[PDB]
Amino acid sequence: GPPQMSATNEDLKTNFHSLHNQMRQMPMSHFREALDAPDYSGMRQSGFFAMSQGFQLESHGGDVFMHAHRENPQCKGDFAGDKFHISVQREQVPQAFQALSGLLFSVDSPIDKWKVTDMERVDQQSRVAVGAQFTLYVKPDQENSQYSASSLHNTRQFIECLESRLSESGLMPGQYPESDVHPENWKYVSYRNELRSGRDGGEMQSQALREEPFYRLMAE
Repeated sequence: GPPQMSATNEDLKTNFHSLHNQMRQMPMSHFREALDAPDYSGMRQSGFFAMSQGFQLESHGGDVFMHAHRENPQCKGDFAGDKFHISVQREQVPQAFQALSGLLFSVDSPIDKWKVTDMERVDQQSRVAVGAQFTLYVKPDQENSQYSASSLHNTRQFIECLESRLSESGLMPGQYPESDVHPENWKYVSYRNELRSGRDGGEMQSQALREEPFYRLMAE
């Protein structure tokens, strides 16, 4: 049948014009970076359970990622499939983690949940090893699983801050995953929606992803 519908996405369609025009009127976001965050190797030692800046940390023998999620989420909506990846050069993941940890653990971050690949365990030729070493899960902020204009703006601003920190910290871009799409002005970040694309998809799903209302709000 057709692609999987979501109430979150239908609301974005209904309110598309209003949403992007409200966003354009908002001033820059202000993200206070976390000091005292774990480093990359330390986050590997989270094992069963560790904490930093109100994020629960996990890294144990089951899969090849290390995970962070807020004990108390700021976004109250249900996940609606929107996610970002961040791609850096394969050998630079620990340095990228150091450059991004201020933002990823920030009290002001709009991202409640994310993971980074464990480069000691991953298949070195994997799509999440040569790029997409960070995965960020976006959730609508409202309890009704709708995105507010404010939250959309903060998310877009956050992605632009991740890009700026990576660039000015001297990170080289990695290989973007074929599954995702990105605009010319994102050198590290890319996007897909879980409900309406696959991780094993490629160019055949590019146009559909570029048409996702959430993506258009982030990129157009």
